[PDB]
Amino acid sequence: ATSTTIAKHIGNSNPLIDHHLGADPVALTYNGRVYIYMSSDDYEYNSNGTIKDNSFANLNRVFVISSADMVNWTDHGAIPVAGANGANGGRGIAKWAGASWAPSIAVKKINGKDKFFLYFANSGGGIGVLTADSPIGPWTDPIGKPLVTPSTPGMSGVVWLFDPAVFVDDDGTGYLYAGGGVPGVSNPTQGQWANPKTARVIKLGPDMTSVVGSASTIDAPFMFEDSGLHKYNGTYYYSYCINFGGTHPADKPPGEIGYMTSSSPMGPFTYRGHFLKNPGAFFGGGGNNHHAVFNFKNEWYVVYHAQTVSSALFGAGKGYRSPHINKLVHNADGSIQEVAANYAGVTQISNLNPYNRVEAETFAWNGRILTEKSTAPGGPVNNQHVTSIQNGDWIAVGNADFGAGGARSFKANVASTLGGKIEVRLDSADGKLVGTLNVPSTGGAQTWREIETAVSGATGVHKVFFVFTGTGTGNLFNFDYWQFTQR
Ligand SMILES: O[C@@H]1[C@@H](O)[C@H](O[C@@H]2CO[C@@H](O[C@@H]3CO[C@@H](O)[C@H](O)[C@H]3O)[C@H](O)[C@H]2O)OC[C@H]1O
Ligand SMILES: [Ca+2]
Ligand code: NA
Ligand code: NA
Repeated sequence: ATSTTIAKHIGNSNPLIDHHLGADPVALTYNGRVYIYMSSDDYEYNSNGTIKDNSFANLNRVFVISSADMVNWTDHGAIPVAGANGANGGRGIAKWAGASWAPSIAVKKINGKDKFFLYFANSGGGIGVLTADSPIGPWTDPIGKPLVTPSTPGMSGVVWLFDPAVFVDDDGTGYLYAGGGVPGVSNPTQGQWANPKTARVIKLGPDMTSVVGSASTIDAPFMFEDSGLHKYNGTYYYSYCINFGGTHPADKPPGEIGYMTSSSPMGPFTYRGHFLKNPGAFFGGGGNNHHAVFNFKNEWYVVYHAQTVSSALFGAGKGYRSPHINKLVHNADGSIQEVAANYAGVTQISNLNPYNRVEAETFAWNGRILTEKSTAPGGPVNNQHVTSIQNGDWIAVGNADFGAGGARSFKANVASTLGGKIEVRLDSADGKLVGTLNVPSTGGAQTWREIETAVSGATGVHKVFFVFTGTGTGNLFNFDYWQFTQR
């Protein structure tokens, strides 16, 4: 193992991923997994190949990763949401949309079946929705135009009609929160900074792809963007990013996550405080806050973004954002403690079972690979593979539990022009070697075989490292999934 981690270091849980970016995260919790959906931040370049600042040019997909344990993330690739103009090479789903910013996600049981709803902003003018029968697609545009526009009743007044947050209440009623911006164009007055009156909530129809009635204004003091809604102990918590302009009182600090409570989903809301500092307070930082509060496996968390990967690569964030999660604590009085955002992140919640098929693109740490959509036969929806594998690269999973009996063999599904090796190591990238898998030439990068090799000494709970070696100077092979067999 020679390659180093970019930003998510072995033993740490933030950023969630560092083999690519992901901005504006939101969480769905569903049947033992947490799914994180993100705007498609993607490095932009000058014509001479040098990196430039993020201009949001490429925000036309939604990236999706998921975990059962907070440490190992399955990369589910990208949903080609935007279909207008050039976007997504004709494969875009929402043909009316040139952009798909800042996703929101909901599940609702309809006609005895779980149905999933992905919301997004077509830049600053309109919210769209796609539907699917699984949290990872495939996705359908059931409307063919925006769900919400400035003409939706109650939506006039909104400066930036974006950053949707959709919540399905306990009674099954869906609600959409959206909006932000500050009125007064180039020079808002002090009062316009303090009360933009640009946040909205509107009830959704039963189908989750329509609205009922008109939108209500939520008077979020110093509103900026990044609506969020969670419900704790019967109270609805509307959270949002506080703006950066005007003078601010001590209790509404610029760029921080403010929150309000109500006994009803549409209000009236009352400001209660703030619980997440600007990312640059912790990682410095740079730039805008975006967040979502969620409960997964019976603990409260917040997912948010920071410029921690681009920072480590370039020596500046440059507007490129990565997801992080930390714990969130409600007090006895219903108030929320300041979130202690950091790199350590959340300690692994459960062990990984190495005797099922595990996607190669399910990993906790890597140095340094990419994931992309795979040509491998079979596999889960939107199956990906690990690629850009060179000599000395590796990926690793957290706490695989081999059990006291331990493993007998190791299978890997691979595609290779010239061949190479996968070393299986415990605990560290130079750790106990339990097996070495020889990847043959298979026919090339799109031709697949499952290879088996012997394993010995794999028992108990260990980080497992897959270390890639070979004589080539570029990509050695593509790696789709693996599985151990029990002794
Ligand atoms: O002070 C800085 C802030 O301005 C910054 O917030 C960003 C402001 O621009 C927003 O992008 C607009 C979204 O709406 C579209 O219609 C417009 O075309 C966009 O320009 C963006 O949402 C914010 O993140 O954050 C960093 C602060 O220091
Ligand atoms: Ca795969
Ligand atoms: Na969001
Ligand atoms: Na690599």
